[PDB]
Amino acid sequence: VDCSEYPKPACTLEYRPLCGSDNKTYGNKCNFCNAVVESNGTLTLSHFGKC
Ligand SMILES: [Cl-]
Repeated sequence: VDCSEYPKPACTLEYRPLCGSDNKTYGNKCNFCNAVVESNGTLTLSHFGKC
């Protein structure tokens, strides 16, 4: 997924789960993309929805 607009200093509370390649269910795209940046691009998206 496109994380170009990230990192962002805050994420909203909109709960739209997505499952990272680490088997964490991130709360929304903002939280996931911030983690992708934090990971130096090693985290990817497994699927939308809960792991
Ligand atoms: Cl459910």
